[PDB]
Amino acid sequence: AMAQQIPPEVSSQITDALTQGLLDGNFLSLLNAINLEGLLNTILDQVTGLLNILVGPLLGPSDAEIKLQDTRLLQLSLEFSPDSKGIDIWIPLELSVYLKLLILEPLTLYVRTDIRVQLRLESDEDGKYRLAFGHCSLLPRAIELQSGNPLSLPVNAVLGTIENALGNFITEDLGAGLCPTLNSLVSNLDLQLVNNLINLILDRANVDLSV
Repeated sequence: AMAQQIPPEVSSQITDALTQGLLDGNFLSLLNAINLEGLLNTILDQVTGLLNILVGPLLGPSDAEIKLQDTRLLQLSLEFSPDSKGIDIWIPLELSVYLKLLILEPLTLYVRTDIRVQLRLESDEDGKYRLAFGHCSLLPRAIELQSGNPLSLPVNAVLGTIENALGNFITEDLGAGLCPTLNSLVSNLDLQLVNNLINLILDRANVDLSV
């Protein structure tokens, strides 16, 4: 957002309400319930045929499990969509994922993703303007290693793979389990907030557009 930015006042109440929906609802609970098998399975798929299984004498049993550890949510934000006639709602999350290997040291990963859903501008039955939920992509901004020694075999296969997998799981998996919830909260918040975004977009369009 280099052309125009959102007023902290208006953004503060949409983030309030949007986060409130996260709080009041069960946003983090979705994650906790999210099919983590995909990650686990993905990570196992990648880590095998990569390091110790690919170039490693005496292959071991590829047993493992995956767990969510520390799921939390930060303070939301909004931006104007890149001329797409809408606004980007950024829901930032801070999750921590724990993978459990049989005999290998279990590592913990930290992921900080900033969801980006777009509320477009459209006109409803009364010819009035409303917020049109058009886009809901989760954007994995951060994936940091919580535990794991780099002073060993090439990141123990548990780095690039983790980010590969997590960067997928946010967008693919989380944007699957969390998308309906977001399209609920944004569609359940304040009408004033709705209009505040609308009037904003119309303003950033051209004050009101065709006055």
